[PDB]
Amino acid sequence: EAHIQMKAAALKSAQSRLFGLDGGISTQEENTERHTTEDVSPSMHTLLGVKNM
Amino acid sequence: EAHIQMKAAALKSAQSRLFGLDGGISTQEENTERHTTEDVSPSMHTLLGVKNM
Repeated sequence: EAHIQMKAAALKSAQSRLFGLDGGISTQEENTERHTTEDVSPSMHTLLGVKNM
Repeated sequence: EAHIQMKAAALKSAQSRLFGLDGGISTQEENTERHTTEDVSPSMHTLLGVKNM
């Protein structure tokens, strides 16, 4: 009885977690898009439908 | 995908020309006109209707 009470008092209410933080860090997608000197910006190739006035 | 992006970036917007400068250089007409000692000038034969005063 003493050992059981000691074990119960030591363990308390310790929740058991089956997993931790996943090791897969990359949550985005690889950017396979090309970059060329013809681009108007590092994020865009052309401004196709844009109309100035 | 990597090969397609590489090809697209390398080709860019290269316009394809079906023709180059034409090899036919002579754009004028052959001068079949004669030249004679009777001519008043290398470019003219007579001054027919010219009236002096």
